[PDB]
Amino acid sequence: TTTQNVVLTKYGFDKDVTAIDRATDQIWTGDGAKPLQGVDFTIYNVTANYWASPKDYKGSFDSAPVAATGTTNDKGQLTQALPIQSKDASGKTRAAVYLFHETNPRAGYNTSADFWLTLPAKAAADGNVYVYPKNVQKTTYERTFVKKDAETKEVLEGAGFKISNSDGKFLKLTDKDGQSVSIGEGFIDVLANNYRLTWVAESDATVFTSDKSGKFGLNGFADNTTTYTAVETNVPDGYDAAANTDFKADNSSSDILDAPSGILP
Repeated sequence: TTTQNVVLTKYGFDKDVTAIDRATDQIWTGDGAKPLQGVDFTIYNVTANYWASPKDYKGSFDSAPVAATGTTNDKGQLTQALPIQSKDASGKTRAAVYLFHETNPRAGYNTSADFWLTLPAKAAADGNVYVYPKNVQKTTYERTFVKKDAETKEVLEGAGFKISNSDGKFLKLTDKDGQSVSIGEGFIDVLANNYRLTWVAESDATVFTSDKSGKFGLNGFADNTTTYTAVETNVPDGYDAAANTDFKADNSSSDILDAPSGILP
């Protein structure tokens, strides 16, 4: 009838740093790493799969009941009480086995490998069981643009843009769950906000808007080889639209000029 608290902590390290494994009885603060928030896990009860044939068990959670779901908090943690005993396929009580399956990694990180364990596990001094799945940071790319008045060369606020790809689809940012978000002016930190880049019809696209510094753009691009196009869709009054701007997510910044509209006598 008793349970054990499993505490899962998700730490991100620098791209060239591979953290050493920590046992379940070690409370580890992650020295040198950032706790990763918003990472989704499903915990499967694989007791029946495992006990069907222990020596053959290799992490299948096919037909396994969901024991729990969770999402890491600001400390990169989720905690779940799990029954230490559970039934096998025939209804016989066994030591429980649980499989942790990451379903939604944080933007900018690779997904971690499935892992499983039998309960009761060796617990720390506080009675909790600590697990630390490894999340390898991936390289992502960004792009910055600066809107300027072509005549004065001064930065220009409030020009709205959409971004399209070679398929003629347009960029829409969503939250980690695919839901719409309200995107403001300036450079959008997809990585810090755990957003997602999606490609949709033009009318559903996200509008990026130059801020007080003329800046807009975003990070979180998957590569630096794909060509996109920035298309000015909201031109400040008194200006002519810029020509479309082809670009790659190459971490650069570049200017986009708006020519003042001419007025003839």
